[PDB]
Amino acid sequence: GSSCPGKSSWPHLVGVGGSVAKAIIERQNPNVKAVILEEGTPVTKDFRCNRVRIWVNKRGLVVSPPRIG
Repeated sequence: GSSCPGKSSWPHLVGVGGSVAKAIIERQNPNVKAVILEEGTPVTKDFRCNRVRIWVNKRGLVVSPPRIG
């Protein structure tokens, strides 16, 4: 698939706290939810362009994938 409606990719919210990153996904794409799980959280396999799955790396940072799937 290509880029769905709404922000298709974020800048660099990594290290900005899952909170700030989440606010960006909402203010960047009101049609996508901002999720925040630790890199490894057993979640579903299919990704939705309406859900920016942000994750946090044990390194103590927020790895927010600046690209929706």
